[PDB]
Amino acid sequence: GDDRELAILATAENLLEDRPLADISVDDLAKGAGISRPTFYFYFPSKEAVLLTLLDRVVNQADMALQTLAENPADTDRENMWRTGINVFFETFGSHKAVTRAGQAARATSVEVAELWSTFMQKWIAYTAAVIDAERDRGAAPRTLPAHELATALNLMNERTLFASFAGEQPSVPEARVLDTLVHIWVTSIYGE
Amino acid sequence: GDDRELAILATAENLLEDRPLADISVDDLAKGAGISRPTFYFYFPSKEAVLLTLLDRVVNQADMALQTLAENPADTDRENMWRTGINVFFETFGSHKAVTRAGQAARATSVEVAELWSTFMQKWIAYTAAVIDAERDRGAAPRTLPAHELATALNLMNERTLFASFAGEQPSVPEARVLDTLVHIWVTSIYGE
Ligand SMILES: CC1CCN(C(=O)NC2CCCCC2)CC1
Ligand SMILES: CC1CCN(C(=O)NC2CCCCC2)CC1
Repeated sequence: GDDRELAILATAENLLEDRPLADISVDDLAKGAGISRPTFYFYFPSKEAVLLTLLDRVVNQADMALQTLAENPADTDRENMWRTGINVFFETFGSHKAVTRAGQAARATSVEVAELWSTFMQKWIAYTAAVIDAERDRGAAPRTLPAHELATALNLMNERTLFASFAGEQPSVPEARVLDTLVHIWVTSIYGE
Repeated sequence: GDDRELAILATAENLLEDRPLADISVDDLAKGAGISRPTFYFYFPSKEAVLLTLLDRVVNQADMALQTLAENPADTDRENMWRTGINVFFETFGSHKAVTRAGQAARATSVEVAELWSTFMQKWIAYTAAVIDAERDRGAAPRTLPAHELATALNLMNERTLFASFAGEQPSVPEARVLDTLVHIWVTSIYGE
């Protein structure tokens, strides 16, 4: 049923680990999923549409994990507060590196993928800015830059730096160092004057 | 002569302001440059090769401007030191937004463009790290993160945030606010404990 759907998705995520979407075929996806090519087309219009769904699931998984954290304060200092939050993104995207990688590239060619990234980025930035503002209101953070602008740059840093690290780009921060690196820059830029 | 070359380059940069490289033709470039299509192919193997050269020129212009700054210290505090430096990139790339935009997209499809970006990014990060280290050695900056790792994240932030701003992506820092935004995060993360 939608078991077939789940299978198409699992096959695509598995195949994306080995090669880019350009070198994966609908025949490849159908085969791996144990269905014919016409049956594939019943569930998805295109292999592009498969990636879109995989990216949607990863993005929503991150978002739901962040919502959980936001509802349950971990009983910490400001550094571990931000760390735990950044770590949601580090772990979620880091657990799905092939979807992350293919979904990042697809931004250039797919308006739907571009808009999905854009929608969630705006949400995560707004949440970052709300937290910074609450930190300023409680007297914990100084009123320096506009919170939303600061939040924008810090989120864009995270996007670029996490994904470079996961892809092993040259240059990149080693994956085992990237959390500490980002948390330092967040805590210093948010609390520093 | 290489006047024709310069003309091909000017035409391409002009046309990239209006549409992506995919919708610009060799006939478009030849026409604008006042030459035939075979004459074009004498000077460049492909329209992809034209972009590569345009990107090479912009990247080297930034690099040369940074070398000039590095040879002549501006007589300032630490904040204006970093600002003047970031401003080299803000002004150089900001003066060539269409090449910036097309060259960023071309990373995904062109190994030569990927390697060009990568070579200069490594140079600029190494220079950033050298400056941070000299700041630490003089007792002006605390020994926090590994300088090279800090330098990596800050450069990757700048890349992503400048180029989002220039493209007017949603989300992005307004172009008129991006310099102040980046300088704050650099100065706080470099000098802060
Ligand atoms: C796809 C991006 C989205 C933003 N990212 C990220 O680490 N920011 C978090 C930090 C903790 C509070 C919410 C936002 C990087 C990955
Ligand atoms: C293409 C990138 C390269 C790096 N960028 C940049 O602003 N960094 C500068 C800051 C001043 C010292 C040298 C490095 C962003 C644009």
